[PDB]
Amino acid sequence: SMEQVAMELRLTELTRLLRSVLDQLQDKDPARIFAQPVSLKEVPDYLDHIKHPMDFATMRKRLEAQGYKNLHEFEEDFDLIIDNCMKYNARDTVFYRAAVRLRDQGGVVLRQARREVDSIG
Repeated sequence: SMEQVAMELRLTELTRLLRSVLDQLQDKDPARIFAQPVSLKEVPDYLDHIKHPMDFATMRKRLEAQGYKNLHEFEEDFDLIIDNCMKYNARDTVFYRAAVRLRDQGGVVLRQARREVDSIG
């Protein structure tokens, strides 16, 4: 149907916007602490601590399959990246501190992304 096609075009356009948001968020992590999944070879107990792991590579895979239906879904995944790190790692670690900086800096980007997703429908 033409309606299905139109809905597909909206999903595609959202996907393009989310790809730029994701690039911008990832630049706020120049150390690449959140680039890849936590390794179960190197943190074998990780899943006893953290139930829903998340990282930028896993977000990127989801995005390229047009797997985010809306910005809320994408923000949930970004928040897991930050929130997992701040529970697993102590306050006085380079990891926790990197999460805090990513949160603070990413908040700016997400604030305007919310306006762009509303604005352009």
